[PDB]
Amino acid sequence: NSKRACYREGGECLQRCIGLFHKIGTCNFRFKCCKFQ
Repeated sequence: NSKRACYREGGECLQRCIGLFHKIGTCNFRFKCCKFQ
């Protein structure tokens, strides 16, 4: 699928995801999907 559910991935929603946090997609609204490692 072109897009995936960020909720199923269990990522975090940040208002200003920084480079340190990789971006997987976007959140529900006013938030982006990123992952911390």
